[PDB]
Amino acid sequence: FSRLFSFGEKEQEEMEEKQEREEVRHIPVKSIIPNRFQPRTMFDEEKIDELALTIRTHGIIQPIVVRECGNGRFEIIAGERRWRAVQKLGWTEIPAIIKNLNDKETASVALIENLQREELTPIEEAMAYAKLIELHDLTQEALAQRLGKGQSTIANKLRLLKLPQEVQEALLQRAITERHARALIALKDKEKQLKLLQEIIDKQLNVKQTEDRVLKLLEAG
Repeated sequence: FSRLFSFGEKEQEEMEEKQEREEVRHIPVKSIIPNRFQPRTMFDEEKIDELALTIRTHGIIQPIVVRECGNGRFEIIAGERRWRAVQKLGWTEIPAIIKNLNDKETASVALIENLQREELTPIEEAMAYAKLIELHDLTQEALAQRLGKGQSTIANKLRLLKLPQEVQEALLQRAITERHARALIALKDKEKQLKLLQEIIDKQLNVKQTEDRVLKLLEAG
């Protein structure tokens, strides 16, 4: 499990400061494919360009991590930004380290990398945490520790899955903030959550106003 959290540039740099650099291969750029288990990533082109400028001066401080796939192709485990950066530089080859990961591990890394890079919307974060917990028979604490997060960051997200559909839909549609949905969790009752949801959208209530209305509803006998 733990090694699936360790393939990104920062963590590879940290391990390499304690030991011999892994063997590097120079793989074809044309033969690289992004992780087939994560959706198409829409990067900030601005940040890919910053990264390309850094590499064109200072080299590629870490090789990407790939597994072998298909006929002589390489699937990214870590390094999609670097791969994108060296295309801007016109490279035909990129330094890489090859790891044998099975599909379940490659799928796990897809979720983990998406969590670490702070990509995901709240419900996406929730679904990713839920799946890593189910796949690996994990504690919320055990997962939070491995992600370098507080147990509450996980729980706040996992609880959004226990909310009713209408509230989840409102959060996904950005009709309410997460902190709105969070406060509605305290009501622990679908009917009250739905009535107060309609109020939030109709009167365009903020977080303070919603939290107050949740306390006043829970203060009732």
